[PDB]
Amino acid sequence: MRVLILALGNELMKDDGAGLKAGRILAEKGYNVLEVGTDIFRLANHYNGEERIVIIDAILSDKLKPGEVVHFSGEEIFEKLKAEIRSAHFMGAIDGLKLLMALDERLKRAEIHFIGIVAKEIDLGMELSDEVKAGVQKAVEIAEKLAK
Repeated sequence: MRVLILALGNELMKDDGAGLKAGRILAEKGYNVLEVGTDIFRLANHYNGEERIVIIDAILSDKLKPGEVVHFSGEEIFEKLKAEIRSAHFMGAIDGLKLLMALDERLKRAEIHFIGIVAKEIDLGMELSDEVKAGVQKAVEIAEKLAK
């Protein structure tokens, strides 16, 4: 089992960089992390047949409070993103991810996991809010479990 972590988000929009910060922590810990940001086609050059993909992103929700973390996998991800969860970022990646899957059967069949970190302040700035720092920590914990 080889796991690839995809970190999504925009670091210049405060909590919208939560995914990237979690990714950087995982990268420092030795994990295979691709910083996608807002461009899924970065994956074309990076993917190496990994059987599990763990996507980490900043999200907006109203059922949940800031700093909260969600974790979905498989078909469940797309059912959730319909109503409950909002990540502009993964949404911006879906079409490109679909194309890359059409071009690589390993990617198409890979196990997909989504970790969403509920943002509080998605305004201009490079620092995370205190509530989302806590969220980054738990997102990192979930991802380490998925990456055995």
